[PDB]
Amino acid sequence: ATFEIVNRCSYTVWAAASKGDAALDAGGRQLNSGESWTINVEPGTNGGKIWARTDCYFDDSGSGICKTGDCGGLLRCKRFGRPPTTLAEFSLNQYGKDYIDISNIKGFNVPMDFSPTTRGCRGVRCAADIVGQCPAKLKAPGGGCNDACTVFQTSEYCCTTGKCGPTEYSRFFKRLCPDAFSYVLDKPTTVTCPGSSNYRVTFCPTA
Repeated sequence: ATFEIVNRCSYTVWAAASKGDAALDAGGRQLNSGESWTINVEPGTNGGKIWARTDCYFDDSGSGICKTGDCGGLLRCKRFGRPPTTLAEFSLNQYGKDYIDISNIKGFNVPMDFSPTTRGCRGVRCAADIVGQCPAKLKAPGGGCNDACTVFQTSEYCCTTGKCGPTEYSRFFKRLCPDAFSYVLDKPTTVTCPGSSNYRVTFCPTA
């Protein structure tokens, strides 16, 4: 599958692509404003994620640090990033279908559109100014808007025992972005696409 990753933001981002135990393609790339990065994602990739990282720096060896989404201090991400991270999530060629979503479960840093570039399913978007409206407790000092599980680390917010429900924090994310997951047990907003679709992830999509 082809994924085009496009930075329309005014700021540089450092894009990242991983399936949790390995990079997808080169794993990461600096994208100045307006730049794009086209990657190949193998068919059958399950549990893949693409995200933006903000305000990073790296040395010539590719080691450094990002204020949002850092992935073990690497330019070329192997592993998932530190919240807050708006997440494009995908599992491909799963019994004939691809499954895509945007999630705010790990917070929000950069507005995002995640759409097919082939036919036959919708895209989804979370492009409201979540950072600017972020409630105080959720603001991340390094920038962005943390999810409540990261901040409070109890099942009320993390949904690890019992049956969590919405909170005033999850409801905030859901109000601003109805089409993205706001907590683990949110009503799903996953889209089923034809197997072997191609996609575009756009940071700061055009309104």
